[PDB]
Amino acid sequence: GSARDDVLIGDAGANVLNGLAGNDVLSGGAGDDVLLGDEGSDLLSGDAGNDDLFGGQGDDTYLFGVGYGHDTIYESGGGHDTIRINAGADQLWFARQGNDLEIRILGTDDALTVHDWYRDADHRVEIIHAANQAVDQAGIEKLVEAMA
Ligand SMILES: [Ca+2]
Ligand SMILES: [Ca+2]
Ligand SMILES: [Ca+2]
Ligand SMILES: [Ca+2]
Ligand SMILES: [Ca+2]
Ligand SMILES: [Ca+2]
Ligand SMILES: [Ca+2]
Ligand SMILES: [Ca+2]
Repeated sequence: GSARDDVLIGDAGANVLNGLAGNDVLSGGAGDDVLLGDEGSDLLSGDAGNDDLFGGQGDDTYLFGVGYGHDTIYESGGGHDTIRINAGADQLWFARQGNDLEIRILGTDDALTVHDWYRDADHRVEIIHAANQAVDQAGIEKLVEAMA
């Protein structure tokens, strides 16, 4: 990446993509990728394979869906980070696992983990979108508690 707004597209191998400053778009493609949004409002999509997603500071967006495998988000900060999951809300299973939040797509091996979600506010993503539903932090908590 560069200080500008970049679009960084991986290939089928395990890739490291670093957006640097600016509002970037990072798409890993297949393989196990490491994606960094760094400073700015970035959109990170690991795609297939098991990807580590570091949106960095700023308000970052993370994509997930069927066939995305097991991806882990490591947030650093931002008051309006978001996850956008391409599935119906009733296909989602929310659980606490230690200090992580784990979101599974029912009927699949696809799972999205937010590392240290329960440690502190800077590790949280503030809105989780399913197809036509935006779930805020109080809503996420209620799903976790209900599905325990
Ligand atoms: Ca950036
Ligand atoms: Ca950049
Ligand atoms: Ca890749
Ligand atoms: Ca990938
Ligand atoms: Ca960022
Ligand atoms: Ca962020
Ligand atoms: Ca993935
Ligand atoms: Ca946040």
